[PDB]
Amino acid sequence: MRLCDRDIEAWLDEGRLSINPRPPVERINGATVDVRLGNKFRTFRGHTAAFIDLSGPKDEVSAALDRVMSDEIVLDEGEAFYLHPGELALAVTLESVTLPADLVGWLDGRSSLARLGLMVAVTAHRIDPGWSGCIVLEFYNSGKLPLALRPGMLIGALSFEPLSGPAVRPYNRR
Amino acid sequence: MRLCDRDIEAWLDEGRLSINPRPPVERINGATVDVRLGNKFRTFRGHTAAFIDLSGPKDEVSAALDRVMSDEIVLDEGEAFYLHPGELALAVTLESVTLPADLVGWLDGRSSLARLGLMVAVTAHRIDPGWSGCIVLEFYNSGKLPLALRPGMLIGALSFEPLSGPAVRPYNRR
Amino acid sequence: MRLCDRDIEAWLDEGRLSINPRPPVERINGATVDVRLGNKFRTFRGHTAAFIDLSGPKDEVSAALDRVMSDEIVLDEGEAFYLHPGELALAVTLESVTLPADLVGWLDGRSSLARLGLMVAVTAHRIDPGWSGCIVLEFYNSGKLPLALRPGMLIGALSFEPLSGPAVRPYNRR
Ligand SMILES: Nc1ccn([C@H]2C[C@H](O)[C@@H](COP(=O)(O)OP(=O)(O)O)O2)c(=O)n1
Ligand SMILES: Nc1ccn([C@H]2C[C@H](O)[C@@H](COP(=O)(O)OP(=O)(O)O)O2)c(=O)n1
Ligand SMILES: Nc1ccn([C@H]2C[C@H](O)[C@@H](COP(=O)(O)OP(=O)(O)O)O2)c(=O)n1
Ligand SMILES: [Mg+2]
Ligand SMILES: [Mg+2]
Ligand SMILES: [Mg+2]
Ligand SMILES: [Mg+2]
Ligand SMILES: [Mg+2]
Ligand SMILES: [Mg+2]
Repeated sequence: MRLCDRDIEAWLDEGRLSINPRPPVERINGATVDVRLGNKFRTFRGHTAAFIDLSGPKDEVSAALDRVMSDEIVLDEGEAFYLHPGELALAVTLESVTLPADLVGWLDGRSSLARLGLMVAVTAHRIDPGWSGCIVLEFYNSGKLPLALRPGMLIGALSFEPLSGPAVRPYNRR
Repeated sequence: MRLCDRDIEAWLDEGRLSINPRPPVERINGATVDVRLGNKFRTFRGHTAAFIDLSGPKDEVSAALDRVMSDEIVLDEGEAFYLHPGELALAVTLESVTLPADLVGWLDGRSSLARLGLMVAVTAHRIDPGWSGCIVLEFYNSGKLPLALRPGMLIGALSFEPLSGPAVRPYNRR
Repeated sequence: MRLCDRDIEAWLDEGRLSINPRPPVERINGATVDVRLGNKFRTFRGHTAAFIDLSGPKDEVSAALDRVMSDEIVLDEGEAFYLHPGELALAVTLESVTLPADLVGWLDGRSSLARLGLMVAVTAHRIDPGWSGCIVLEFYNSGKLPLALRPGMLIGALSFEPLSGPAVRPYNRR
């Protein structure tokens, strides 16, 4: 059952849901909180590696993630990151988000951007009970033209769903 | 908490959820209402523009949407729209949908079509409290062959989730 | 309203949700049950067909699915399936899943894999009330390198949502 805008505001006020920085009324509507584009980007540089083995522990999958992804790319004031057709890029939300053990988050991308080819998780839109941090984003340009993204733009929408009870093993405790 | 088929039928009957035209019992099952393909299509013609700037207000993002997308394409009786591999196309549901301030919709594409490469929102599957209208669809052909789509085919599935309370700023009031 | 880990464990214990084989505590966390990669794969071989017509009954859409998809591919011990950039492949979960008429499932892919290009449903992540069986998976490699998948790896995450009441026409009864 999704929280409506007014109840998102309630859970924020009680300190049971945290979002930093806290988005104003303008960005809390219906059943979502708008989220923004951060300033840390990553792209592929595949030439060092033949493939990526996706089986095997987090450490292998994370070691791989860094052997083939570029250095962090931080954009100045003004600057846009251009995501070219058929490219997969990694980014991050501006907002940090902390969920309690009895809420689950869902990130939607924006539909108006999807229509121009911007694909955002997509595969895993779930923010877990106990998640605390920025949300890592994967973009895919499914469109015909390059898409310019600037830090601070609206990039997605969080909605929040109470669980049937507080989770015994939330993200933070494992 | 999703409405089951019987309760979708209830909310339709009370006039608290509206779907036009109203789908018969055949198309209301489990926790979804089947939706159909409309008859308004759009494709990319990128050659006029170098890129699309996705930051900046709706009007810019919508101005862009029309500078680079084709004219509306309306298909006769018989006719199919062929969505070619790697193409992003825009379409619309046959059904209009109106949600009240205390329901949120989710559009799924059909799994049997996804298996042949048909990707449908995907990024933003959320229909908001207060949404009233057709649902704009983005298709992406992730497969190897062209996919023929005909107006009237089943194209997706709506499910409906009550909010924790009626939303203070639903879509219609902003 | 999603079941938390403890309540997923409850519904499993009561025999109201079934997952075979039953995943241990390690794979039931927050609001999800981890699911694994099975051992039945399929790829496209498009050269026999010009297109696929996606309108027309299940039997046509399923006839098509077999005229253009390869034979079942079963991988030995050791073996990896390599999903190459821009390829759409079909697979299956290791676990069989049975839902009752008053629960709906959602499959997420894993975010750490999505970041390396692994796209999993994506378009239809919904497991219906009354669904009983393996879950068919479509993968898409949106990344730059090939991705190696091995049977038994974690491939996704199931979450479960009670309906507003038991569904009158669940999947099994139609
Ligand atoms: N695939 C979709 C998804 C949403 N919509 C509709 C339904 C929603 O109430 C609105 C807003 O969706 P969303 O917030 O993701 O779009 P914006 O880019 O913020 O305008 O558009 C649609 O027409 N087609
Ligand atoms: N990725 C998926 C999604 C759904 N399924 C299963 C689970 C659901 O109960 C059914 C129906 O899903 P869906 O309505 O989207 O598929 P259809 O094209 O209408 O047959 O198939 C699956 O095997 N793999
Ligand atoms: N697009 C996303 C999705 C999830 N996350 C966060 C939120 C979740 O609590 C975690 C776990 O997501 P998930 O189980 O799909 O990822 P793993 O591959 O299992 O580590 O990561 C994210 O940063 N970006
Ligand atoms: Mg919005
Ligand atoms: Mg998602
Ligand atoms: Mg269906
Ligand atoms: Mg979606
Ligand atoms: Mg996980
Ligand atoms: Mg999905």
